[PDB]
Amino acid sequence: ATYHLEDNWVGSAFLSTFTHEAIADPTHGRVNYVDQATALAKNLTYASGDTLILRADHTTTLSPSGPGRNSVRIRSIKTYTTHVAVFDVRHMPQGCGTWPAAWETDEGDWPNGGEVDIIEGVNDQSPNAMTLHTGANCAMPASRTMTGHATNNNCDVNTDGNTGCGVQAPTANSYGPSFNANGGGWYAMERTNSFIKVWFFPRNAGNVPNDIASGPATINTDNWGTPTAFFPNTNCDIGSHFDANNIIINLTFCGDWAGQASIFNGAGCPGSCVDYVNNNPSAFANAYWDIASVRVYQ
Ligand SMILES: *[C@@H]1O[C@H](CO)[C@@H](O[C@@H]2O[C@H](CO)[C@@H](O[C@@H]3O[C@H](CO[C@H]4O[C@H](CO[C@H]5O[C@H](CO)[C@@H](O)[C@H](O)[C@@H]5O[C@H]5O[C@H](CO)[C@@H](O)[C@H](O)[C@@H]5O)[C@@H](O)[C@H](O[C@H]5O[C@H](CO)[C@@H](O)[C@H](O)[C@@H]5O)[C@@H]4O)[C@@H](O)[C@H](O)[C@@H]3O)[C@H](O)[C@H]2NC(C)=O)[C@H](O)[C@H]1NC(C)=O
Repeated sequence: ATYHLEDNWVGSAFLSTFTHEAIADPTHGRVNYVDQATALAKNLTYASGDTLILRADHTTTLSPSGPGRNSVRIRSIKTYTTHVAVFDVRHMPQGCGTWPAAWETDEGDWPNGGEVDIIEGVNDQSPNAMTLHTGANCAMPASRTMTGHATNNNCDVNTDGNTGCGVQAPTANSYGPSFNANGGGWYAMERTNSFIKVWFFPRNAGNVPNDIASGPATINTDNWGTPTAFFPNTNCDIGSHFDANNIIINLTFCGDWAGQASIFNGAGCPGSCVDYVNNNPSAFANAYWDIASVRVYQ
């Protein structure tokens, strides 16, 4: 479980090693995903020094008949199979209606190339969820060694209500306003032929592996303790359900998950998600990622 540095992305490096996906939102959110040039001009992406900011427009009041709220979805140019990805995240988007994610997939053959969601949630609702979405014949055992709590254990999007097989992180500060109040933290995901693991370490953790915290060129996941989420191959050939995946980091609003009235209102968010997103630009001033680095090891 020893790996060596493959990519080191800090600040302006993201502008040449990722693209912006100016696409209709696959999750049907109240979002307008802008291109890279537009993002940089409007300061929705800011990539300089040791900082990457990816943010929502927090100034425009939207025409209800016009496009959704400007935001960004960035995708690594490179693809990865067996690897470790480490995200040093100072801030993640918050606010009613927000649906941020840091994840990997192969968009071109989804879901057959797999999807792993590393950071994901909606409407400020902690804790973080870590989830696989696959094609047929991929499930997880009811009990396996991890610190998080399994929810759905069938990863097949065709037969699991499109939920994937998920794990909830054990602490509130894994996600949302709680995470942001704490200065964020580190997410690491190891993928091999035999498993996927995710670890979360809060910013203030006394037990964060130096491997993760300082980003040296050599790491050893054997020394990282029990993962937060564990997806073993007991009932899923992991390698046959995943192919070469890009890393994606995005922020959408409302849409198929966050926008459901019961879910949005259940989070303490008033009224209509789309109406809220249209008419409360200032409420998205804290709907930003602040990323110190993303590093991949192979
Ligand atoms: C487009 O959008 C961008 C992004 O939002 C806008 O940029 C912001 O612009 C505003 C206004 O100009 C800036 O506000 C100013 O900030 C000044 C201070 O900046 C310096 O410190 C910042 C905080 O750094 C600490 O915290 C971070 C973690 O969050 C640590 O990494 C860092 O080490 C610092 O830690 C110290 O403090 C903490 C406690 O707070 C301790 O625990 C630690 O031990 C340390 O003691 C920091 O964010 C700034 O970094 C920026 O600049 C440096 C180069 O100078 C660069 O390397 C970084 O990558 C980053 O770009 C900086 O070090 C302050 O003096 C002033 O009053 C005002 O508040 C704001 O900093 C900008 N944010 C950025 C750049 O991320 C931009 O304006 C907009 N463009 C437009 C309008 O055209």
